[PDB]
Amino acid sequence: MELFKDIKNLGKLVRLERIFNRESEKTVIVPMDHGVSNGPIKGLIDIRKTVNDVAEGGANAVLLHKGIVRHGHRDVGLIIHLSGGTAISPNPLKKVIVTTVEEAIRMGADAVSIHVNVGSDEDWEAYRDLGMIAETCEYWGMPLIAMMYPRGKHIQNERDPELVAHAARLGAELGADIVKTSYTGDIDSFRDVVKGCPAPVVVAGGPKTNTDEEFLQMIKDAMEAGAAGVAVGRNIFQHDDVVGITRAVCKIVHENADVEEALKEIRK
Amino acid sequence: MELFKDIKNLGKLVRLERIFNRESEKTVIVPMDHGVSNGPIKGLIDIRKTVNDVAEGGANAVLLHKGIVRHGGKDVGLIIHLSGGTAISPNPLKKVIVTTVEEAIRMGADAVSIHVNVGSDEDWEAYRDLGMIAETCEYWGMPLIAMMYPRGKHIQNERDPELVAHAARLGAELGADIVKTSYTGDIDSFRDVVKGCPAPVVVAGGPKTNTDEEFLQMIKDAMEAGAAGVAVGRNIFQHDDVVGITRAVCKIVHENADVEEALKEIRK
Amino acid sequence: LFKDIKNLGKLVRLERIFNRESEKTVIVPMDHGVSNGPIKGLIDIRKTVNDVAEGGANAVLLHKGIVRHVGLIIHLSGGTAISPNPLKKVIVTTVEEAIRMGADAVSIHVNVGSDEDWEAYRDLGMIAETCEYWGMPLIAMMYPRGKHIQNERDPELVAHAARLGAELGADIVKTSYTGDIDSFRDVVKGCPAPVVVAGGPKTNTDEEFLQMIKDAMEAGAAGVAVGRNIFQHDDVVGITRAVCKIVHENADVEEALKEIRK
Amino acid sequence: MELFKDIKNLGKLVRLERIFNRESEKTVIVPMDHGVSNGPIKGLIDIRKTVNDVAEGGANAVLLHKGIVRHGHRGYVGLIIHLSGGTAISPNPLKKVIVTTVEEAIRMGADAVSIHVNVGSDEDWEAYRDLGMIAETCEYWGMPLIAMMYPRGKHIQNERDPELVAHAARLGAELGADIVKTSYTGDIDSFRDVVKGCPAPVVVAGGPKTNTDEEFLQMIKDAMEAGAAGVAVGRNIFQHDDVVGITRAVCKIVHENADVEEALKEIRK
Amino acid sequence: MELFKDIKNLGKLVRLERIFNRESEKTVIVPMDHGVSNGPIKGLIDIRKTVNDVAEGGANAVLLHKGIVRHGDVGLIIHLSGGTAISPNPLKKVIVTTVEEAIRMGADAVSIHVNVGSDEDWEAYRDLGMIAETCEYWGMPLIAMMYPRGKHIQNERDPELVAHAARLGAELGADIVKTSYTGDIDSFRDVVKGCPAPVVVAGGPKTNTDEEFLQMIKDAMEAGAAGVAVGRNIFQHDDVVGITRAVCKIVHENADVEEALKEIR
Amino acid sequence: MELFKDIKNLGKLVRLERIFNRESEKTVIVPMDHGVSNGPIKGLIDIRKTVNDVAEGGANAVLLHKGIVRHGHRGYGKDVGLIIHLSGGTAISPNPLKKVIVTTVEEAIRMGADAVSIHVNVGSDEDWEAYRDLGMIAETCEYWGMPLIAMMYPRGKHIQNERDPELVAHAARLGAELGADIVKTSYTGDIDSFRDVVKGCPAPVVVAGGPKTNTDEEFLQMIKDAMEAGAAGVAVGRNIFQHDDVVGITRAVCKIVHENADVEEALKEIRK
Amino acid sequence: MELFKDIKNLGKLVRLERIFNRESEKTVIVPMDHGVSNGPIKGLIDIRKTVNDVAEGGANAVLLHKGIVRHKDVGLIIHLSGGTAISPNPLKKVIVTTVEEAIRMGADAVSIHVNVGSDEDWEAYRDLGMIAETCEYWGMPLIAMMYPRGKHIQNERDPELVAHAARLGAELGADIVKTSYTGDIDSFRDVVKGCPAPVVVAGGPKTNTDEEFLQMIKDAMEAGAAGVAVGRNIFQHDDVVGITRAVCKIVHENADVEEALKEIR
Repeated sequence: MELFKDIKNLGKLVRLERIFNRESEKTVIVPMDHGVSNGPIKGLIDIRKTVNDVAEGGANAVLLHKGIVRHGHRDVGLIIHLSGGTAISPNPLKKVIVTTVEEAIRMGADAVSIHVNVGSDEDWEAYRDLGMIAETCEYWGMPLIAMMYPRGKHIQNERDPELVAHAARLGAELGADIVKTSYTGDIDSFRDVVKGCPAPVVVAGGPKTNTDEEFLQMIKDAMEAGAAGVAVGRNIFQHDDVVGITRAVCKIVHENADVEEALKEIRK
Repeated sequence: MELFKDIKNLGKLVRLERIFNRESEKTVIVPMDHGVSNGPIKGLIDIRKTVNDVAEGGANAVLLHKGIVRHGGKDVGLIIHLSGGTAISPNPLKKVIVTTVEEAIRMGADAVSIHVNVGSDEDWEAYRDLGMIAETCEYWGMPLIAMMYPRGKHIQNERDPELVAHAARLGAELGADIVKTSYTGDIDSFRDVVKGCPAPVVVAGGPKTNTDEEFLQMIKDAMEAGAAGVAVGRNIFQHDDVVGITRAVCKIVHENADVEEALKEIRK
Repeated sequence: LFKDIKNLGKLVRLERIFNRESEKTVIVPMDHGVSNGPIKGLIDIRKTVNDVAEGGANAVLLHKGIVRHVGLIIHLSGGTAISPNPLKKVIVTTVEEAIRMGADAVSIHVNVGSDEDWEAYRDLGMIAETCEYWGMPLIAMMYPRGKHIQNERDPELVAHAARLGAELGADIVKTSYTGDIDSFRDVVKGCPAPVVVAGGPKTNTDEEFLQMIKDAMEAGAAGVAVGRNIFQHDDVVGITRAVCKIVHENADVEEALKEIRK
Repeated sequence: MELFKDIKNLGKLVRLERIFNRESEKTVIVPMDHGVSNGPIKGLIDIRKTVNDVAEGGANAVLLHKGIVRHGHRGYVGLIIHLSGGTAISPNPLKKVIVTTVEEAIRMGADAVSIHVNVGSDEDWEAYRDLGMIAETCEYWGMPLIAMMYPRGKHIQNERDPELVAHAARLGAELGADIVKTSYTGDIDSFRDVVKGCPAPVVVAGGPKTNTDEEFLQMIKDAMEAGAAGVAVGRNIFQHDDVVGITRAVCKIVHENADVEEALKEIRK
Repeated sequence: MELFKDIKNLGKLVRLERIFNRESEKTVIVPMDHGVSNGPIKGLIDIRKTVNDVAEGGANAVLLHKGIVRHGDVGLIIHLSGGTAISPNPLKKVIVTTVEEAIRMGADAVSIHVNVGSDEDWEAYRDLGMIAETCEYWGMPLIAMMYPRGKHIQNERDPELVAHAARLGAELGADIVKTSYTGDIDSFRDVVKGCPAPVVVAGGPKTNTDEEFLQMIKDAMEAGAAGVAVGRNIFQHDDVVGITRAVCKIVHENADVEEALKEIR
Repeated sequence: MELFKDIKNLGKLVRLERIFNRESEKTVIVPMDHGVSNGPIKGLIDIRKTVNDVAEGGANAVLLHKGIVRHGHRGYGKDVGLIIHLSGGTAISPNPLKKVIVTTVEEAIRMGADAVSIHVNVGSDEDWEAYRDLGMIAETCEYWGMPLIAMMYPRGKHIQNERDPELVAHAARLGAELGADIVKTSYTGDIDSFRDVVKGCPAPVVVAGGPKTNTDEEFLQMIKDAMEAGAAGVAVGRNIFQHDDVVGITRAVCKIVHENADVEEALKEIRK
Repeated sequence: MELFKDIKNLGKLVRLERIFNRESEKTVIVPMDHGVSNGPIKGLIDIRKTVNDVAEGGANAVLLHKGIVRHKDVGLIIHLSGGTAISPNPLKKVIVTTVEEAIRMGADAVSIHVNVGSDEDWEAYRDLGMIAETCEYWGMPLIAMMYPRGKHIQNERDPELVAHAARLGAELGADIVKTSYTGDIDSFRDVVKGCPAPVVVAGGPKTNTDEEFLQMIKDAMEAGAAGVAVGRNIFQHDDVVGITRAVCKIVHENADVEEALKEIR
């Protein structure tokens, strides 16, 4: 598997092959950690069902907080989130480490993820968390997915091409094996994010779009820009046909299908 | 016991059984930690007596700070509180960890509890405490009860359906085995709190009500909304008939009795 | 008195600072040096400790540095009047250090209501656990002091402070007398741990001071922990004997005032 | 419980109440750790059932190795986890090594732990140290410690010999065991010496399956008379044709001071 | 997974799902740790190839020492025990690899070898007990290979000693138990029934005919075995991949020796 | 090795030889950690190539963050020493001058690095926290025999001229007092003032390159002068990896640093 | 470097690059740890000089005990094992230096000595396995010197025994194995093929003629050796620089014994 030809860590390779597709060397991750920051939103109320439908649709892995896993009436990959913060907090952009890598390992997870809002108050504390966690991940052979987003007092456009690219880069620099970040709006600027970041980049889905057209076109665009896959939550689990929209996404990501052939998977 | 047929932790499994009624699979917990935050209030002055009356009334467990345990029917389950903060502090909503899980274990406790005011200043620090403590509890097989409340400079209705459901979800997401929280005011909204939280939810009693009618009706409804039990303090230990009011509560919680019958247990 | 205490080491050590047939204690705190500098009576500490011991005090309370030069209680808290935040207290000595010095107990100071006082709440709770493990008696000096507390002797704020200390694990609580026997009796009844009263600033007459001790004992105090009123008095030995008369022998003020010579 | 009127350890107190009967202040423990040392013997093949019947009969606690607890939890008695291991097929069958930690027992929700020391066996001093050290970690965690002390080894011809049995019991108390398990010495007087010479409550072992219920129950009755704080019998209970019944018989004698004749009636033969 | 519905441990459950067949709830493990104790024997010289053929044949997992893994889809079990035939005490086993090392390598389980009856075997009793605890903590499945061997044992397949050896392993914390077949369906059924943990049979030395070997597995399965852990009889065969398919037919599909031999190419 | 003749640390000695030229006893280090603080800037997009060209040009060592190393083409090309950076901070942070430790010395060691580096902005907010980091890391470096390069710069709300002689000299001295083996800092603008920085600092001083200069003349002359002031070498990034001819400009730098060549001879190494 | 393509450890890779010739992917190591086991023997009295001559001759690395490092560039390998000829058990080896100590000294690799077949040799098995893990963590290359030596081994050069010992080292985590030449190209080729780790040959006692020694090295390279680790035959020679150059000719340049001989003055 060429993608991580450079990775010199047996452990990481083994677990990585459980979240990435062998043929395409791309990944479809369904993040479902919104519960912590936004409460029980649409699609994440009956988590057991969502995980099932998404798995059924062909997702390679789900990303959850440890508490949801332990209550799990569990065949896909499991990524455990280590960051926490909420929208009701005096500082909604603050993220602290709420779970350890070791805890994720003893639960059988295949990878862990951390969220860093670059530009938020005292964001340097999160820089250190990422750097340290990257080292403990390296030691345990645990793949690390760093969700890097430009966010704070002075950032008007958390999707700005320069900022998003700087943030993804930062993530690769501090040891992240994979980086999650926002699509910048156009194939060219996002291709810069991809080229400026030594680690594979995976795109976030963002808020639920008005039409499947919009959402699927963005995936196709991101893949074209060089994305190693996708990590979308809301646009999948808040969709009326979760299994269908998931298949659509897989068509685009693993089979290079176009939006038209992709839309045929959605139940009308 | 169906309630926890999802727990893959023998230790927590054995301890939860000491604070949950076998046949009803519900619990009546009497929190008596108010001393730390409010001083020696009514009913918590002669703690030894209160614990006795409450045990006599049929409570499944009492919740105390380590200092009160040392000093003072048959037996009742013991839950040791780990959080501390006071009303006289410059920041009365601040909670710090004052007791360790290990201390609670070597004291023979059956569970531990933490208090998190979601929305309070630097509340993210408490997010981390919960997450970490959840892990040490998982390791020791110690049941963890997380008291989640939406309280802060920008929350005017601490009982707001949305905020409570979010607060309760956080608790479950980060590792609590059980969550005690405020009743939202009506059966429908509270049923949303229960359904949005993967962990069993237990309701708080709130300030002493004017009539037994009010109090018992609210416990009855919470049970109807899907609560796994109750964790009331003031409404029980500040009542004229502690043993009696406790029996009333047990009638409603363990026997599904209606307020009518439940009230007969109170001597006037 | 300590019938509920299930710790062999705390019992053995608590017997060195408590009168056996009276079950009360007279502690002479001499840690003022850290917070106020070399004040009257604490300049020749060696002498003060001697006179106080001579007068019958059960124990002296000092910072490790002074000892390193009756029962011994080592203070773990530090803060000064010249600090930008004079009410701030940080842990400056460990329980282990006190143990290897042969101390019989340790003490911590918590200003409930001071800035970031929650940090001290945690210190007390943690130290209580390490004290429990080592069998080291813990005396928690609880005072409601802060930017919004106009009266630090307020009955209910003081009864809250004492209770807080017991809830978090102190074996003995030091605190201010509330001004009258009834309100202080509430502090005593609301606190599961034995309460000991502080002496406060030097009073104008021995009458005032000894009478307050008497009222506190009457309110249910387990003893006294006075510093300035003893080591700043003109007859250290004598005033200490007076205090012991009241605390250990239930003597009255008029019979106690008689111990003060010169 | 005037039995532990001196245990100055809240944790040990709370946990001891889950294995001793409050009314009688005595205990009926059913050890089922024989699997490790003797293999799957009669009565310990379907452990889940045995634990159930014994619980049904009124036993206060079962004693098992960690590996079996991870199965035998019906959820439908106090749990004591054994920390010692050794086997009959080992070159030194009297050797015992620590195979489980106190911490492991705690995170499993156990109410107590037990250690086995063959006083007089080869390198038995190593076990002396294990007991002494484990006693301290038990003291710290508030975990009750049951020490099974038996005089066994090359120079010990009679293992139920009163002077040695009592020396062993004294050994476990001196080093910190909360409770002592040992063999009955054969007569009420000599065993009363074991009890009086040991500061810790003593509980008697059942020994090999007896030929008649008469023999066994009488032995229990005598031991109680000598001052035993209860009983810890395995084979004589789980290898019986009516586990539930024989267990009730034992409880009658231990918790209700019943006599053998009254107790035998409980055996649904 | 009906086989471990009692294992109140998430990590073990997740990792065991990578060693056992969901449909049959049985396992075919190919141990290849012989190198340490016997040197580079037949079939274990070109280990890379053997692992491939065995994987190709349908084996659920391979069992190796850490060094072999690091020098170059099935499950991976890392052996923690070491000892050699050239040692003054060939039955001695010491722990040569840690559970943590196995975890950071991505292994799905670890295994330990205990010769019950060997000199100072009690030291290995302790190793098993301790390692079981560290495995419980990490959610790492533990396979304990229990064999009765030592000075007072000549029949290392006696139904008594084997059943005890297996029981011992389960009592002390292992999640699965590897052991020798006792020679007949009835005695082995006693080993299975006396051991709370799933038992898996060892293959023993290379048999003269495929008939002998495959019949041995068909019997063990009949006795109640949860699967098989055979090395020599598979990697020392002339058709590694075919004999492996034969084994899988018997273990996962309950096929008979007749319809099984038709796999060995 | 004469300049490190006062280092009673075998490991440090062994490791410093893999970053310094035996004969000139000077060093040419190419820092490439800009990615963390400024994002993927010119020349640091295809890092694998840059490391190669710089190695080809004769650089003694490259300085990178742990993440960039792992993603490497660590193959044949011409072995060069590896220095791993331990400090992190970004231009998009509310406090762009803040630096926190993002990598440990132990991690650098198990990666085979020959040295580690830390960045301290003396004068920045809560800079005392970084003082402590330097002091502590110096001790762990001393224990592991890992050479420590401290990049000391005067930057803050009250420093308008970060090349100020008295300030640079203070910052460089600071690094040496707290245990750094080598100190990286800005050139002060003239040979005399910089010679004061060098003389006031017990540790060998290496100069930073600063932003890309308009002409090769400016840059190379600056280096030539710093060497004259007593610098132990150079640690330039942008002026090398952002130059059209990397391999060439690097050779130019080596000519000046290792061979005492003059600016005019040096320029002869830069392609058309 | 082709030799270590399956080695997923950045640190080891880098440190091995310093003890191996990049073009020949072979190594010439000069062990000089004899002092501990045999005292100050010929050639190891003025160690400073020997290290210099050997470095001068082109050796890739020297292997020493920490005490000697303390009191042309060349890689440094620090020995971790100790035992002496005057000890009641001369074959006993205990760990006398830690991997961490070697790292803080700037070493490029560490080595351990295991006499397979010696009394309580299983204790050394464990040392190797444990040290292998700490080496893996620190990115420190580990060279395991595996030799068949005990009261039941008469020919410590026996093909079966040596291949077994070398395979033992690889299995437990050694990166490179040092062992005795078995006497002929075919049997030694079996040692090389049976061991997943690169094998390097020991020089043995000083030979009577340079012919004997150089021919031995030549056959070993032909058998597939990854290099040589000879001490006595180099530092006890009359022309150290010369004999070392001879060895390098054969190992790095595939030169024949006739041509190699030249370098000797």
